[PDB]
Amino acid sequence: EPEPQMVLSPLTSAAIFLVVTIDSGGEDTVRDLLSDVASLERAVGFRAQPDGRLSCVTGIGSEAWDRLFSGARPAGLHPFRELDGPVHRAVATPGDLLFHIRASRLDLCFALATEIMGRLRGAVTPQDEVHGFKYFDERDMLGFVDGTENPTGAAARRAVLVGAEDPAFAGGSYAVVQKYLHDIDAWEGLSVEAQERVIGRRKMTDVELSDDVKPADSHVALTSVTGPDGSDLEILRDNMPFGSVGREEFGTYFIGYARTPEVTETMLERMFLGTASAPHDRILDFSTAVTGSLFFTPAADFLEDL
Amino acid sequence: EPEPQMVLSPLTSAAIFLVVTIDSGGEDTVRDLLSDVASLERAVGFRAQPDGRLSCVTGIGSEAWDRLFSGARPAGLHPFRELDGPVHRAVATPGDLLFHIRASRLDLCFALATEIMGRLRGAVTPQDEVHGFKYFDERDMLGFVDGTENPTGAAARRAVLVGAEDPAFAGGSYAVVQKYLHDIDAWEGLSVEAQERVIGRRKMTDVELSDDVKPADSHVALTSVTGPDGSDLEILRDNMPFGSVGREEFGTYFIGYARTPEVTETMLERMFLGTASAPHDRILDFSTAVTGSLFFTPAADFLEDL
Amino acid sequence: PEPQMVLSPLTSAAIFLVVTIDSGGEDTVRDLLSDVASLERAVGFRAQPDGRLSCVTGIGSEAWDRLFSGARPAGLHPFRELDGPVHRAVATPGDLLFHIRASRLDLCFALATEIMGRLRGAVTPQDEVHGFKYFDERDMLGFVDGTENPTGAAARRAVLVGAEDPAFAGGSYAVVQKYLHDIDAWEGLSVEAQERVIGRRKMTDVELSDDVKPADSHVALTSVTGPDGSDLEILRDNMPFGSVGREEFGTYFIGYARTPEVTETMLERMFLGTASAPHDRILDFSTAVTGSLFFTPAADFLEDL
Amino acid sequence: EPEPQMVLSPLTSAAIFLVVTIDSGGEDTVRDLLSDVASLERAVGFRAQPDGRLSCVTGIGSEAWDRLFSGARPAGLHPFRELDGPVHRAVATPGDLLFHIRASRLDLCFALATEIMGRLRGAVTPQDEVHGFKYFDERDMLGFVDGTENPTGAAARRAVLVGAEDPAFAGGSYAVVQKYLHDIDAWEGLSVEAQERVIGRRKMTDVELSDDVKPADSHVALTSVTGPDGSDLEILRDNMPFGSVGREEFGTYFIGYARTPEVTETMLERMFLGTASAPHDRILDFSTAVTGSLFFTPAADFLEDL
Amino acid sequence: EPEPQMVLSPLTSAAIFLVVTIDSGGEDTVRDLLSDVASLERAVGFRAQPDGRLSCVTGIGSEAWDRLFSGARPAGLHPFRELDGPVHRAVATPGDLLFHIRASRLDLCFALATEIMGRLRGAVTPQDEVHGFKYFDERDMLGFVDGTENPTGAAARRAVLVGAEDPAFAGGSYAVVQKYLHDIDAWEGLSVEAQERVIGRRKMTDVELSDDVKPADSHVALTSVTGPDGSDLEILRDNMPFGSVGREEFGTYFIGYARTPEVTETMLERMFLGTASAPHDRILDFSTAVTGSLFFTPAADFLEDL
Amino acid sequence: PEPQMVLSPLTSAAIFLVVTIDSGGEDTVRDLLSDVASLERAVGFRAQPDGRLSCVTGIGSEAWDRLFSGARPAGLHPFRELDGPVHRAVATPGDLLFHIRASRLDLCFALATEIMGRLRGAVTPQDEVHGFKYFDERDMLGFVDGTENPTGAAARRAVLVGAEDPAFAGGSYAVVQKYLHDIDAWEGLSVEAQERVIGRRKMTDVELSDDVKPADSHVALTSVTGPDGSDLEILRDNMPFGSVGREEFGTYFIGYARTPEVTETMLERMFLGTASAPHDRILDFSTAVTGSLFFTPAADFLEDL
Ligand code: HEM
Ligand code: HEM
Ligand code: HEM
Ligand code: HEM
Repeated sequence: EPEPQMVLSPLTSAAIFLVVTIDSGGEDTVRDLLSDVASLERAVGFRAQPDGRLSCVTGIGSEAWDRLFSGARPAGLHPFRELDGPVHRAVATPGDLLFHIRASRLDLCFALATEIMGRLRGAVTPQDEVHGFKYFDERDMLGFVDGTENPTGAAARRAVLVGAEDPAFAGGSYAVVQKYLHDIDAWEGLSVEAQERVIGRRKMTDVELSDDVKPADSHVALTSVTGPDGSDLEILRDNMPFGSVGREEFGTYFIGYARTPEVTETMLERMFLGTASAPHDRILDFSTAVTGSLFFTPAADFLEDL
Repeated sequence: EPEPQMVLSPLTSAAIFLVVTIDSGGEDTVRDLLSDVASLERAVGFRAQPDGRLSCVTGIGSEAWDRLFSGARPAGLHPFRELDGPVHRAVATPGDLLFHIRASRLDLCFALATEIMGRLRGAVTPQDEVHGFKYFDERDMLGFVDGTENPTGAAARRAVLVGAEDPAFAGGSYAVVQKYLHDIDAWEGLSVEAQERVIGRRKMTDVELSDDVKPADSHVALTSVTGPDGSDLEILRDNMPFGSVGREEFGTYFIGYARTPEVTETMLERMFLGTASAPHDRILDFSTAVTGSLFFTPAADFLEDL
Repeated sequence: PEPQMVLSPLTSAAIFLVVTIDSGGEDTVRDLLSDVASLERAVGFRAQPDGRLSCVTGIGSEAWDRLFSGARPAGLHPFRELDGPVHRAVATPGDLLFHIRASRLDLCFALATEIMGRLRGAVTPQDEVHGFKYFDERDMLGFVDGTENPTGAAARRAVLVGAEDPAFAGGSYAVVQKYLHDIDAWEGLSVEAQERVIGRRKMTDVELSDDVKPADSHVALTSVTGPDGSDLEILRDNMPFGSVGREEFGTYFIGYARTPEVTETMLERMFLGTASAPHDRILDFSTAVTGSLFFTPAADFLEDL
Repeated sequence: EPEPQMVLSPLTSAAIFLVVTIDSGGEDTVRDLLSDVASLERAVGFRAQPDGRLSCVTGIGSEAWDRLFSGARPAGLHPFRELDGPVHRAVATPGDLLFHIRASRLDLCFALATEIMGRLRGAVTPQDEVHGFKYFDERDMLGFVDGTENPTGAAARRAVLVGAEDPAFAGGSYAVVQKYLHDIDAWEGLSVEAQERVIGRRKMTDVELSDDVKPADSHVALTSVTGPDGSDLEILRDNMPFGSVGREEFGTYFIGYARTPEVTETMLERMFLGTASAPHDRILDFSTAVTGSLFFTPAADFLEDL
Repeated sequence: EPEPQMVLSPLTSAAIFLVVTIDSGGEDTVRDLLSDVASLERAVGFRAQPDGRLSCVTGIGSEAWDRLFSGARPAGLHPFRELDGPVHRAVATPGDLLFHIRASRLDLCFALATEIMGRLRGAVTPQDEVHGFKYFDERDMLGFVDGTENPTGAAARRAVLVGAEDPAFAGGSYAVVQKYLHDIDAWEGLSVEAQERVIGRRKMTDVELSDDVKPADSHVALTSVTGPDGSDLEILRDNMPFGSVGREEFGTYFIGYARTPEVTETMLERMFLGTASAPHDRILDFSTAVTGSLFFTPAADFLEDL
Repeated sequence: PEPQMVLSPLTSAAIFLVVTIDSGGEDTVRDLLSDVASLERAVGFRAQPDGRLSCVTGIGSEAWDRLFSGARPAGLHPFRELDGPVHRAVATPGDLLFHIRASRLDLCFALATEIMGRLRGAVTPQDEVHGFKYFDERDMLGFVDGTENPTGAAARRAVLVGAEDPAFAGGSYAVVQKYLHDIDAWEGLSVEAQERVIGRRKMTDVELSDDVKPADSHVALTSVTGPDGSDLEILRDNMPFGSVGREEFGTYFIGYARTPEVTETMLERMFLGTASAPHDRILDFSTAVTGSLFFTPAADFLEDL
């Protein structure tokens, strides 16, 4: 039975997202770090038990996989595809390795990130680093509760973990990341009621708008997709706020896990390219994506054994 | 396995119990809310991750079931059976829907109860509303630790959840509720030692009395029942204190979950009607039941699917 | 002169008990008053350090005359009914107030049980409210409630009797009103409309600009300057309460001040209005169902009965 | 169907370790106690839900097994084997019953130990009693983080619980205990760098030394044992610090659980008897074992059915 | 303005009490350590801000005072006075220095005690070391809440601190310590009602018994003392439970602070020698004193100015 | 005179914001200064009782003259650059300092958002640092940091302006410097060598004895006596910060004192050395990249604008 990485674990109060590219000739140094990353997580994490809640999920991109490994490859692993809508675009930016580090305190995340980057220095080039923080009662920088409809329990396992469809990679998952910056000045000019129509839920109480008032181009309408079984396709989102007040940077770091990239991609196509009933997701009128990458997060034992 | 509601979840520090009857003509409104209640739970509950521990268990009575649904019925669902003992009576009182709401804080329970009732206004009449609170080290209003011998783990699952005996309803449970008021002035007139003999356990330390000293009419003796096989029949109790000091109202809200009502009903018969060895449970000389209702709590997917 | 715990902060749980003293019950009450500090310690010590149990005991004007034979606090009088053109602040019976707070309801309940156990047969209960914290210090209107309370030395100056009434130094005056809200009407307003009623932004609790704040907003009417241009302050320990089945959504108002004049001036502005404002808009969504005034003596006064 | 005792549970901030021998004629008293131990744990532990985390693991030694039970014995149950190295000795000391009591607070541990010993008064003689406490960020008295490489999850179940190889005792485990006292004066005369070389991990950060700096006589190198197939053999350690400053007693109470004693014994052999490259584990130059006992901890249901 | 040591601080969940005698020739080493104890406390304590709550109060006995210092001595500093009652005795045992160490966690107490004793090795001989722990809801080993009637605020300052009656030593205090062991077997043979009559308060609820039913040989009656001017004489008690279950040692470590030893001695005389209406305190029928020492705890600046 | 929260303890989160005031920005700034206590309460009240939000506002020497007429604080001047033979304490621009602390970053960030929202178009940001607690009060060098800060009466005497400048009593002076560390070089030292640089034991935080403590150790050089025979003390609220990808491992130094002369004396000793030490060894591993000096007025001074 393969052991997944901590892709099912809940939101925490602190996170570091690190994305790097592998320099020419850095492959061996990377493979050696990948075999040790669980050890490094325990080394730091055990110090803060029982309430540290440190974890690290490590992901590998498509191009990187092809450089690192001469054997089998996950069936759905491909580069993130840029989506160039009429107005808004989902950019594809470089990234070979993802480290999604979470804990109840930033120090633990920073200590682990330090140890990882110490072992990769000279073999990789940093592309992005974000230090995320919880904002009040699980809110995002738009002021809405963010994560409510994430799946839990068995539904989450079914939605997130690779299974018998790709048995060599059972227990893995697919992560899509996008860094979004928000136009807070424009957003704060809307009434609360107008903001609710953009999102599709009530702002203070987090209750969904009824079907007969929710606009077709609201975020919740466009990211609600019925599957063949009539169910509703699900992903697990671990989005975190970030920002810098002096630079007027108010951000949402989007990370979504799914058993196949097709689910996440379908949602992105609906948001950016629109539907018959909606030109594009109105959240994008206040949000700009500035990164976009796709990674496979293998089973823990995959990493330990290479 | 089907996904149960949160019937196996532990005691919390705050609860709201709401029992309502469905008005004539209110059935469609109720069905629509039933299909939404999990959504509403997540709407409020996600705000307080990770410590809020909000849950809501929804139950449906026997008469209401036939008004709401055609076709299949759970095998054990029937109206609560009034027990008229020589001295003490377990009354049957009206109740179509139960909402058992728990959290670590009363605000979450109140917020959810507000949303539920807002969606039911004009379609239901409230019958009972109790706001329960933890009392010191898991004590009840009689001053005894209350919940000790609840089953845990796999034993709890076997005792509480419908299984292969009624497969279309697997993952459901049966809840019996009774609101009890205590005669605290008479109770406080007993010595500690006399109270221990009523209950069957030591007051301060919660250790069970030895079998040579435990009276036949003690509460623990009468609610310990073996199956024909010789296993204990267990139920899961989530009893909470409640009260009002000005009205001299000191209560225990009894709620017990079981895989079939027959177990809870056997215990109630022993308590109210007695055995050859005991006329009745001595706890009832200090405890008056003022409500009594029976509900089936379906698996979560039953409610989601309408 | 050691005060009662009138300066202490909001807690997550509270019980408010108001009783009247039955004829013949005076001696029982005096014995309880002398023991209430003892009872508080008896329960509270169990939950060190984080129980934060306290009890503030208040005595009304009528009761004072029945219990005590000496001087009266200078500002003590029965709550004055205010009959506005539209809204009324009712005066309701109440001789003794127990304002019980802790971080957990069980401590409040255990202490109230002990107090009422000593008083049974001597007092009649008039009101009992079990208050609870609602999210991030919100009230049932969905606004943060308590923000502009004074702190530190400013609170002491605003709340405690001093040299103006030296026999009663260290006391305070408490005004209580139980309010029920019409939540259906309130939820019919847009958020921005609700902000104009209160005078602060709903989600972030930032005060509206002086040039945008309506004259009949709550914050505008309860902001009062004394003749010297200094702000008149009170200390509020309001708690939410309610019952969903009865559609009871409430604010239990309690405010402490050094003299009732300050609290009364605010009530007059709210219910009777000014030249600018007919009445406080908050009252279009809030009905007062009780109204009582109490003096909360220094702790030593009760101990020396 | 076999329910383990709580041998897989995590470290806690408080523990009591109690070892007793059974007096001639005390066998019936002990059997009666063993059948009630779970009941005593619930009696005390329920008082401190949800954060008390009280558990008790009960172990039975080789000689005691034969005096208490007739029938099958566990395959691996024998007396602790003394190891007489050239310099350092692993002593064998008496012990029939082990009670490993853990909680987040010492009071809960002490209250349960009181109830257990109250029932055993007259039937047993105490041999050892240690009250353990968490020291900073999971450090031992040598100043190093202690516990880091314990297995978790499925790997822990595989390393610790008896299975198909001894099916009558499935769900049990073997515990080895050793009380160590440290020579802190000698230890504190080593540089940090020298201490790191004794242990094989960085002191402050708990990061493992790489294979090339890691001495072959370091504690980590000697307790790293690979089985026939190239796989690590693992144990689960719940060691706790203890001490008395006035008597200069600074100790580590060692307790290690494993599915077979052979794993734990091999590690001990490497420590005390050494390898081709290492005469003995350098940790023992600063640590003296003053007790040594081996116990079988049965499945919970085994104890209940007495 | 003399700054006192932390003698007015509240009870904590953990404590270490250390009593040592000063070896002949150890005086200079002890003086140096006295001058550094505040420094050492800061060094350990700062690591656990804001919740560590570490403090250390240092006391010096009468005989030691005269070995360490020259000049004027505190007015009430004498050796503990043995009380030989008809039935029970308050023994006097050796002790030159007291370290009363408190914190919210034992590790902090132990770390500080290690540092202190490290500086004193070879200059002192340990006499007593007790590790105290909070027991449920501020209970003692007799099962009663213990500390309720301690003075607070200005009343505590007035009861505890030396003032103008001995102005050279203003800001100091006197500490009496006695280690008590209890006869729990005898105690548990009493009914709860009989135990209440021994103490003078209700067991479970901690409410004081009425004047009419409170016995005259009850503990609370005998330790309630008024002076000639009608004022209540008070002390501040920081008692902690301690024990060892195997040795059947169930203890109260008594420590009481007062501005003159005469108050504490008057209570001890009433307890051990009795009054007109009571032969002795009934609590002593279940409690034996095994140590007895008196210390002066100087103002902080006195120590620093060494 | 009520001080700002300059005596308050370290917290787990902090934001340090330094801005300069643009052409014509003075009126906007003055209006925000008069409101900053109000904004602090607006946000902070939401997180009672655990949030521990505070904001200390400082004003630089040049900005003082732009914003206010009348008296200046006696000790206010531009930060003095120190060009040592090897190491330099640089001066960089800064008109306003906001030192924001809480138990959680969200509270800091919310307050900083509201402040900057009011200052948009009036100020240019110079520096923004988000500090976090690192294990048991450690800095990025791995040492416990803050141990010897004064407390209680000693801290009030060391930090608050008094009768020496009575118009400004209750104020203080803050020096800030952002330091970046050469962690690769530092980690090249043994623990024992690092202890000799700092002057305390690394794991246990106990001070080295006078026998063993080097004269160019940090603790030696920053222990300064005044003629009074008195230790000169400052109150430090430094916080770690950093970025792993940029190899940025920092200490944000902020030190409060009743006069800048104390802090400047320690800076001189560190950067320029003494008869017995060329410079503080900590500077061989630490580079200052900002330096600014501010006066933090009493709270009532800001309120009164
Ligand atoms: C329906 C009952 C009430 C509700 C729901 C309510 C709610 C609020 C809210 C949300 C605020 C703004 C935040 C704050 O500073 O606390 C506020 C402010 C205030 N309220 Fe009320 N309040 C009520 C009744 C009263 C009454 C009866 C009085 C006085 C007799 C009063 C006096 C104040 C004062 C003095 C302020 C602070 C104004 C300032 O200086 O900005 N309130 N109240
Ligand atoms: C003086 C008594 C002991 C002390 C202070 C001690 C301390 C430590 C420390 C600090 C570590 C490194 C961190 C960790 O993974 O836990 C360690 C690892 C370990 N210890 Fe010990 N230990 C002691 C006795 C023992 C004994 C008696 C055994 C086995 C019989 C044992 C088995 C192990 C094992 C299996 C590991 C993990 C090694 C690895 O795979 O990396 N220890 N111990
Ligand atoms: C033998 C072990 C002792 C135990 C277990 C014990 C226990 C208690 C208990 C349960 C109380 C009532 C609650 C409270 O107010 O703290 C109490 C009160 C008190 N005890 Fe003791 N005590 C002991 C020894 C002493 C000694 C030796 C002294 C004095 C020399 C003392 C002085 C007091 C005082 C002054 C009170 C408060 C009485 C009042 O004013 O109500 N106790 N103690
Ligand atoms: C460069 C980054 C700095 C770091 C990492 C650092 C670190 C430390 C450390 C670890 C201590 C010992 C523990 C303590 O008492 O806090 C210390 C003490 C001290 N530091 Fe620094 N420090 C820095 C810069 C400064 C600066 C710039 C000043 C003054 C202008 C200063 C003044 C002090 C003082 C006054 C003490 C206390 C010395 C004593 O009385 O024992 N520090 N610092």
